[PDB]
Amino acid sequence: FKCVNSLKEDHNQPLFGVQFNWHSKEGDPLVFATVGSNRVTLYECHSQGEIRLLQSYVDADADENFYTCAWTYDSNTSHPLLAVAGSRGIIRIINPITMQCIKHYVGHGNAINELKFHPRDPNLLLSVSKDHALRLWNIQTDTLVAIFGGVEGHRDEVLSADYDLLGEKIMSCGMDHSLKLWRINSKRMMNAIKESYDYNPNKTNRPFISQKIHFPDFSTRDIHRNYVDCVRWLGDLILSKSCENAIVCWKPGKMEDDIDKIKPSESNVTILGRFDYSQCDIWYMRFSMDFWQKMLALGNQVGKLYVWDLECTTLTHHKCGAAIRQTSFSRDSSILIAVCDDASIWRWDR
Ligand SMILES: CS(=O)(=O)c1ccc(-c2cnc(NCc3cccc4c3CCO4)n3cnnc23)cc1
Repeated sequence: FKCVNSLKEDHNQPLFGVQFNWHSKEGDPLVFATVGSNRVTLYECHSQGEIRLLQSYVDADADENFYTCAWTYDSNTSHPLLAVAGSRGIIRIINPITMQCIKHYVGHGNAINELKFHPRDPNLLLSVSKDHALRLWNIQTDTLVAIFGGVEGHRDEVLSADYDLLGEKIMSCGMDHSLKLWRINSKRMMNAIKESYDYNPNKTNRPFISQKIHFPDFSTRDIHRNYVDCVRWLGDLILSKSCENAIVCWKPGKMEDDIDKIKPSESNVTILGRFDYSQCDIWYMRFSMDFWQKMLALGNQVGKLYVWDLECTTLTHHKCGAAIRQTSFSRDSSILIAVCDDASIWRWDR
């Protein structure tokens, strides 16, 4: 990778999220979203390293802080949609063409730390909150499918979550140091999803009744010793990090144990590998994989970008000194975008 461009956003506030749109066809505009302060900004990637500003959403609340964003598409028209959330704990669905707010979801009792769309169902949106729970929403019928948390759920703020390849299971992590598994391919969850598609408040006077899931399908506190702020599936394996200068590759149970055979009482974990680095000992720093899960990227607190080939390389620029909070690869992995604490955006091309 070579650094081809850089720009600064006028708000001069930290940028906490960056996401390229992976739902666009080949030869169509290369677009990414950045989130920081009360703003959501769209950019187009052109030839010769040109970054063109498309649109900006400025929230009506000046005190709102966006912490996360996720792309989806309307199942009926295949048109892109963008979900954003932060400190207010309100989910907002944006139309990227008009950059106007379509609908909004209220429910979480505190800030939203991450949003993730289901890999097979574009209508299924997952949120992770400071209130200690995870929520599953159906954005087509505007229903809360389930709440993941309670008695045997997270005991402190949830910082990250990820669906597996097919969206049969979720792995969540947080300030309680634990990594918790939640199966969504159970009869209870499959039926709750099916029923959320049959709901309409116009044909009934009774509300939709969400599943209150109190118990996870696996739980460990043996991987990290501080806040677990990023988690991602890599096949049946897990990649997770704390603020202890390492990304750990692990799996529940023993070496030969199948993930779908793991019982909720499983006391063992297997460490498979460790991705070691420096100067990334602060809270709230994400790692990211490309679409094909062939590349891994992580920014550090002094502006350096680490890139590993999963099949280390350091990327540095003398004008890049601020913490890189998140990174995003373009669908084809030809471009890598980095966002910083000083409101700066950095473009690296292969
Ligand atoms: C520069 S400063 O003023 O000291 C500062 C720094 C960080 C935050 C902050 C950021 N992000 C989140 N949540 C999303 C999140 C969660 C896990 C990993 C992760 C992210 C975003 C990147 O990596 N926050 C929740 N409460 N505070 C925050 C606020 C102020």
